[PDB]
Amino acid sequence: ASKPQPIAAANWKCNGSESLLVPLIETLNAATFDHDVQCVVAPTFLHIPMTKARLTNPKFQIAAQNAITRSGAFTGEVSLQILKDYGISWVVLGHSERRLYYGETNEIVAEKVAQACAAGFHVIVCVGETNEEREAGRTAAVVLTQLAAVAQKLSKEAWSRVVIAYEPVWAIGTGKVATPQQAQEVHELLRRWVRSKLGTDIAAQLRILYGGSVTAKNARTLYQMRDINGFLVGGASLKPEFVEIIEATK
Amino acid sequence: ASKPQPIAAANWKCNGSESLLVPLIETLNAATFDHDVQCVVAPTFLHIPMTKARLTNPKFQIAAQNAITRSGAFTGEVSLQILKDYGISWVVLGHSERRLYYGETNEIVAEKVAQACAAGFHVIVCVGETNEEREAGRTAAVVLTQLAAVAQKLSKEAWSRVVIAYEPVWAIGTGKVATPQQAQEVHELLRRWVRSKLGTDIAAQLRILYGGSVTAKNARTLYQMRDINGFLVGGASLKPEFVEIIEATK
Repeated sequence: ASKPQPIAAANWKCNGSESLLVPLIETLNAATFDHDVQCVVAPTFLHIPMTKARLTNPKFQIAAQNAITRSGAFTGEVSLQILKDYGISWVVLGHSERRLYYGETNEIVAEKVAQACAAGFHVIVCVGETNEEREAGRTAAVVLTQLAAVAQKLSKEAWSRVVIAYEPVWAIGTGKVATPQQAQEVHELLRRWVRSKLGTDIAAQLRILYGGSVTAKNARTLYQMRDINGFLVGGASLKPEFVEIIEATK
Repeated sequence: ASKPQPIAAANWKCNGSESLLVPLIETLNAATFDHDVQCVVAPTFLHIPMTKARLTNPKFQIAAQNAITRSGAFTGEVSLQILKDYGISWVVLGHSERRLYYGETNEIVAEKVAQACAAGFHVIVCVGETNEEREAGRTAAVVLTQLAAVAQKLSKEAWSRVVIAYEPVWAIGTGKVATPQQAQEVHELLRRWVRSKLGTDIAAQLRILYGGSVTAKNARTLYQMRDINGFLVGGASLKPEFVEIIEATK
């Protein structure tokens, strides 16, 4: 069915400093987007306060790049509740860096999404297969297992609050730029699974963002793929050209 | 022989609300002490900007509860460089909870430590054995190995920026504090190993802090031990009680 509202998400990973982010916030604030788009910026936890105080572009929400499910005895971590008290209502969960370096299993990701959902958060749930998994011809088994692991914790009505980001981790970890066709190939199969398990309604309204290598140069040809509803952008989202990335979802 | 400057460090862990921390910080600002003590407060990353904005008590420094080096996965994480640029120059590293839930090995803690030191941080390096380790007669072996891993990535002139916190895992959030003697016995072990590697001057100057169910009701009896130089306080750090604990380092 016809495309739902696009999302342009920035993952500011753990870069930025007041020095870098201020001029970058100013640029996004000066930009006007005439179309229906939800922009999302995910600053590091430390930078979320200056981002919230400074960010004014009306299409934008501020996200967290991660979170744990409960407050209490967890040194170094930030909970969903603490984020929500602060007025943060978006969070990225399941990012490939978290799955791979930080021991976030399908179950761990799934449990965080279930809780963020019940805490009233919109969630960008990340999914993606490694080079080793792709080459074993296990792309579909892996992304659909990550996806079904999350769906098992949720009900029909959760999905108005869920967004999926496809991370082509096979391309990221091999220094490749996936093609619009490679991206679309996996977005299509994620959507086909959603359609069959949750409904055509759920499937039509679901945003599936592409979390590969996104530049002002490729943004528009990625967005013209049938099942791409936007982006989770890495490096380019810390640059003025993020404005042109947003524009490409028009 | 005589004890170096004590430290009273608050670990806020995964707790907070702006609603809670404003009055707390106001109290801390009004607290006045008659002896030389380094106070440290370690908010969540999300709460570090509010604390830096509001804390004026000049006996106090702000610490992060954790950080990564330049060579970690950044998503969800906050780097040593990012903190420094924020003006934060204290960091708690190797906390039990992170060694236990977030897979930080002895090597990883060591890297973070060495890196934090190179960047100008004062580092509170945490160590401590679990109940099962203690039961198997492994306390020394465990804590000296955790310590030794750190020590080997450092040089003699690093030690002026290092602080050990001994937290027996069995004393974290259990109401079971190490009797003065159980703690003394371990602080002694640690200092004595420091002395074998680094000599008289280093060993004498190093602060070893006790962590694990510190309250206003037990802190003074602990601080009386010869090898205890203050505290890393968890639940009680988020109460007016923490002032009384600082006073107990007199």
